[PDB]
Amino acid sequence: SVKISDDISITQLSDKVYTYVSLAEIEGWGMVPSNGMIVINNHQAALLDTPINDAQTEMLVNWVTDSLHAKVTTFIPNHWHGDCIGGLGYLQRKGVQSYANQMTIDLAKEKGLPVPEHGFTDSLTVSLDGMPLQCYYLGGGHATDNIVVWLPTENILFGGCMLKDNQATSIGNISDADVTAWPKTLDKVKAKFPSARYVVPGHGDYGGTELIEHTKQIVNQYIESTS
Ligand SMILES: CO[C@@H]1O[C@@H](C)Cc2oc3cc(O)c(O)c(C(=O)O)c3c(=O)c21
Ligand code: NA
Ligand SMILES: [Zn+2]
Ligand SMILES: [Zn+2]
Repeated sequence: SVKISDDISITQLSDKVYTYVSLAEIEGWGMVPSNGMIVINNHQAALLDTPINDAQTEMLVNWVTDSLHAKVTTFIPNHWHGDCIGGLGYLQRKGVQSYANQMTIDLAKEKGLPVPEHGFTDSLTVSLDGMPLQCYYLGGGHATDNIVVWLPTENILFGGCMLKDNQATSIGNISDADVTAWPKTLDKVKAKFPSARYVVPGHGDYGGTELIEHTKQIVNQYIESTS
């Protein structure tokens, strides 16, 4: 897992898909690592999630063009939080097409954060010059608006923060969470992607379909331990 900046790390999953980790500070959670994917095809790139701010995003945007040689033309945020659209204003200054759950659009609009330009309400298949990018909203989880991005041709699933990493014992940040739904939503994820080769969570190490089960448990536990 190479470093490309003092705060930005990259790992390669396939010839077309990459995952990055950007280290940032958050009042109340300290030094914390946020993930996002980068998908390439015929010199064009789609960016899923952006570091929490415009600076880290820009660095990341140039590394892509400089190292992978690709114009970043597409953006899809997991949900309305800082570690998903934190640098969208930058992307906008540079004419990037934005796509998102319609509820993510409404939430950013009323809190005066940059707004993506096209919402979907159930699913959106976005084409990066040929290669499909399937976005689905299967119910609330970590956040009411959270989606997952599926890659039919790489069997790679970007789960976002509704999925926790294998070493996580804590449910963590449930301030906008929809705990009532979270458990029904995870089942829908496992049922829809039995064959996923790679699964990337919003924070932490990636892996296989077992992060879905690991998370279903951390949550069920929380529903009981507090009930
Ligand atoms: C629990 O997992 C992670 O490990 C601990 C040590 C620190 C941490 O901080 C977070 C802070 C957030 O702003 C946030 O939105 C989440 C969140 O996704 O819930 C996380 C998160 O993931 C984790
Ligand atoms: Na990110
Ligand atoms: Zn979040
Ligand atoms: Zn998160």
